[PDB]
Amino acid sequence: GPHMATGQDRVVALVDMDCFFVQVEQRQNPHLRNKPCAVVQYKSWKGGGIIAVSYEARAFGVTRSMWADDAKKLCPDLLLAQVRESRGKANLTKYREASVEVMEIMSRFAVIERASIDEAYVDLTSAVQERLQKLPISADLLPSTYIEGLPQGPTVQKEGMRKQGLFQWLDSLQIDNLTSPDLQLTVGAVIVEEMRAAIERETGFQCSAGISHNKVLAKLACGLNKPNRQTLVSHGSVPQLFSQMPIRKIRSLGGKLGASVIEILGIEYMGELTQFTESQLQSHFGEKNGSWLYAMCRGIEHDPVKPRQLPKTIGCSKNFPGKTALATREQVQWWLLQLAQELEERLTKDRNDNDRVATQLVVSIRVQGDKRLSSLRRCCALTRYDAHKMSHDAFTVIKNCNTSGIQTEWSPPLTMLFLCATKFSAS
DNA sequence: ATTATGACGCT
DNA sequence: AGCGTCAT
Ligand SMILES: Nc1ncnc2c1ncn2[C@H]1C[C@H](O)[C@@H](CO[P@](O)(=S)OP(=O)(O)OP(=O)(O)O)O1
Ligand SMILES: [Ca+2]
Repeated sequence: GPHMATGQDRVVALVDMDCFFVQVEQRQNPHLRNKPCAVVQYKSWKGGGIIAVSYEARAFGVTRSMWADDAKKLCPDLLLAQVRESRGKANLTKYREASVEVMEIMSRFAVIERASIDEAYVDLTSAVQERLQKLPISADLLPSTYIEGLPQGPTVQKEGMRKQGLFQWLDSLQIDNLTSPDLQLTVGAVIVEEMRAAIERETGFQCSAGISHNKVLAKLACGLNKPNRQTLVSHGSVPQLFSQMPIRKIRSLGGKLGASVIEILGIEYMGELTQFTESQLQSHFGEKNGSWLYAMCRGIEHDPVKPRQLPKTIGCSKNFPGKTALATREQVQWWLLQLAQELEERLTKDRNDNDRVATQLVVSIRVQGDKRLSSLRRCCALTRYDAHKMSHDAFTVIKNCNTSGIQTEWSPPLTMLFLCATKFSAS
């Protein structure tokens, strides 16, 4: 009771851009706005692989990982934008630069953790304290906010439902104590409305957001009312929310571990985890995972928002599927050079922008016949930002992977090359 | 023949 | 270090 931690100490938000590469292309090309459209990379094999889909196109069943030719079967009027090709490969610079636009705006409000190209966590605990001292919260301050779990108790069109939930929530708020976690989340949501308004004003991009007491709940919250809306998941909302929430929906449980939780414990939903002792969960899933699961199923998580706005690595990779697999030494060296020249370009820009230098080069390849995504990974020193040097260095660290007796040929053929700059130091 | 990324845990 | 897992 009196000593029972409730994980209500922080206000954390997760901001997730909607259909982000699509929005980047729609900003650039007005003709794509408010249309079923997708972003595709390459075009020769089956029309290209889809990596992003507008919500209009999702209504037809178009998804990521679909070939454009097949998506066209579902949606004949589907519009497509192609990822830039440079030096023979897809080049994601446009989307990395758009990401920086959003991340810099978010950083005006609080220190962010860059989670992916279009997602960032923010710890709003301090900003909420400040806003609290400056002030009753009007519904007008929360025009795109859902309160998860509401309305409840004794019209039915979506905006009506949203407002009815929001009204129940605000009506229940004890606003006179500056210590109420629910009030803190609410003020957090007011700030996120402001952040999201600024992102849209200043970039043209819309996004969704979750507000809760930790990163995992904020992330879960965010997805509950995509797109262009934000969702508040209170501590009190967790038992009902988790009672029907498949374990795989929770960040880090969407893979083998999550499947093992389901299989070993014979459960389906996050809420069912509460019936196990911490020691029981540790016994099955290890010390760290077990403690993490015990707290998480009660809505409690302690992973901090890390103050990191920049990626920790800068990498360049290309697959050579089917019989495009690299079988000659000339081929291997040409493509290592292409990758190295892109890497050099991005590295030089990074050093100018961000006052840092990578010190380690990681070289990864895949060989035809291997089932793993990476067959072999070797590091060497990265001492100069020089593409010819990096490509030569990469070749020497992998050249003995060639089982071919003659060194004019490469065997078994390479189906992936990967160069990654790591271990940055200030400069 | 999804591809091109990127963070973090394990030993 | 090199490899595996999990995620955009
Ligand atoms: N598997 C994969 N390969 C390549 N690029 C990807 C992949 N997944 C996502 N992305 C890119 C393209 C996306 O626009 C961008 C962000 O991914 P996410 O957030 S999973 O999806 P979005 O396109 O932003 O739609 P959504 O967030 O509104 O659901 O990363
Ligand atoms: Ca997104």
